[PDB]
Amino acid sequence: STTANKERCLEMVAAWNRWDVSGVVAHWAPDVVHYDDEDKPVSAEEVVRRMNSAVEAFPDLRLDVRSIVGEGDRVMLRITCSATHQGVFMGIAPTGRKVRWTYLEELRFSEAGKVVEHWDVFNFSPLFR
Amino acid sequence: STTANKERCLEMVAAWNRWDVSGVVAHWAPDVVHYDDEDKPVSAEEVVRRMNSAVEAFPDLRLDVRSIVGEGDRVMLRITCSATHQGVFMGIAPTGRKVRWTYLEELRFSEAGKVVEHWDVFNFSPLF
Ligand SMILES: COC(=O)[C@@H]1c2cc3c(c(O)c2[C@@H](O[C@@H]2O[C@@H](C)[C@H](O)[C@@](C)(O)[C@H]2OC)C[C@]1(C)O)C(=O)c1c(O)ccc(O)c1C3=O
Repeated sequence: STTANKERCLEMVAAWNRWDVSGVVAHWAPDVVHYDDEDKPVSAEEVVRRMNSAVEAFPDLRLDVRSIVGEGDRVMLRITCSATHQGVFMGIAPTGRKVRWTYLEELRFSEAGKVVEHWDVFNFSPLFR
Repeated sequence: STTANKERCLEMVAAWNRWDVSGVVAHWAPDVVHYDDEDKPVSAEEVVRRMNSAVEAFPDLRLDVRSIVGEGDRVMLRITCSATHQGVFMGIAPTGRKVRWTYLEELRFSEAGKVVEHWDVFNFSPLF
């Protein structure tokens, strides 16, 4: 089941790598809660919007899972994303340049294998250095 | 093995929470490698310098472990740090304000229970 949860996460990475946000969302429970950097909930709709913007802005993006660990109902992954910055993202004008950042994704799964809680830690300084 | 590794991580957290860098370093293997944000190794000496700078900078810091997961020889923690900016930091002079940041800490352990590889992801955005 931790094994099953890890596979689901890899499925979500694969969905990202073919630029299919809908493929990521499909793993969400209907009552999923996403948390921002201050630990405030963010609506699933705003989450989908940020994700859609990333795929538009970083249309060649590639995610490499550097590490993944599962225990109980939890999975954590450290991921590196590489892309070229082609579109506007979170107000930042494209530079046309290669960018690369590393982050954590933490996912909590229900007994049925759907994502019920979701956290991230991003170091986005390559975008605003 | 995962249980013992997680317990070691929490001892390292408790060392930080009493502002004792030595207590953290005590868990390292003799040939530990620490990777920076660009995955470049950082020398022991420089890592310890950064750790000391942080305690000088934020001498009232508190680490709150939000989540900890172990499997095999690795452990990941999602940690929230709260402090007051009382010392110079990464060149920024003190402001005296309450600050807060979140980070991932990932540690890989030897069979003997020492840290052999270590990564972080810091979100310093709130702090900046
Ligand atoms: C490829 O993009 C990213 O690098 C970001 C990112 C990545 C993921 C997920 C993300 O939401 C995001 C994104 O993160 C959101 O948008 C950023 C602007 C916010 O600062 C954010 C980090 O708080 C987050 O908003 C909820 C952005 C980016 C660049 O697309 C994600 O939700 C996710 C998931 O729900 C389940 C499995 C996953 O592997 C992910 C993600 O990898």
